[PDB]
Amino acid sequence: HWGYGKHNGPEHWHKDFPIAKGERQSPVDIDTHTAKYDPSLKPLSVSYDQATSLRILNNGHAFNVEFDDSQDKAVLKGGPLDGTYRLIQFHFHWGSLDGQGSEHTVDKKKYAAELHLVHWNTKYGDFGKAVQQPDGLAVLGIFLKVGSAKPGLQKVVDVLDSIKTKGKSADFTNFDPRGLLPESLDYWTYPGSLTTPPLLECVTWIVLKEPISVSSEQVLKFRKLNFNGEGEPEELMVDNWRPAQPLKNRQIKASFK
Ligand SMILES: N#Cc1ccc(Cn2cncn2)cc1-c1ccc(OS(N)(=O)=O)c(Cl)c1
Ligand SMILES: [Zn+2]
Repeated sequence: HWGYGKHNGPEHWHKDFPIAKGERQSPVDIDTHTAKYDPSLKPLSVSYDQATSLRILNNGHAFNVEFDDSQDKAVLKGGPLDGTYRLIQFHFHWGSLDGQGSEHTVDKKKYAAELHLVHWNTKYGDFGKAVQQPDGLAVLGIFLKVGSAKPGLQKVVDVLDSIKTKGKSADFTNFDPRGLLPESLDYWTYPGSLTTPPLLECVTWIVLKEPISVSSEQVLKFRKLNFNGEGEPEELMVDNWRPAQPLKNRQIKASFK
């Protein structure tokens, strides 16, 4: 099945998932000088005070921190969004070296990693229904650069040893995603898709301008994860990012001057 290798990676996905070559694919390069400031964008509202994490898991593509989304406990609203989007999980994409790893790029610059906080439109009742809708999901993307450590990330990095290989999961309660946010909520936004199969074109992307800094030690621990299942030859979980896709008929809007 699909992956990030030479024989199953991004250039191959279109055979099983034709929408790979579709009209609103993600990620994209964000050209900062051509993005249009939009004064009609309401302020972004991130309400994670009641977020209830459950589990962390290695699915062979990334690691995933899963949340209890059975009530409106952690939601994203405002900005370009209509209605209420509920946090379901977060994951990251990262590189083998600090000069690559992000999926979105900013004037062609690649960051060391990118955080995706995934949310679904309540109006659709569940995630599975939401992904069949053009406004089904809102994914908050946050760039990571390597510099000072991110204290709020440490709890995640310390549990990664327990989910080394594909199919491993661990208890992961009481983790506060607010600890992963930068100071500014300035953002770019555009209509796009999931960056992995099934690549469904159901995402309103909200990408924050300001990166967070993580330490070399923190990102090194991401890179010790495995794509393989337990007992297989070790294949390091690195470079699990899709490259920038054609912008086609889309305008990227900016919340800031
Ligand atoms: N669809 C789906 C999905 C389902 C489950 C999980 C975690 N999981 C839980 N149990 C097993 N796996 C993650 C995703 C998932 C992956 C990539 C995505 O795309 S994206 N990168 O653009 O954020 C989006 Cl929007 C969602
Ligand atoms: Zn992602």
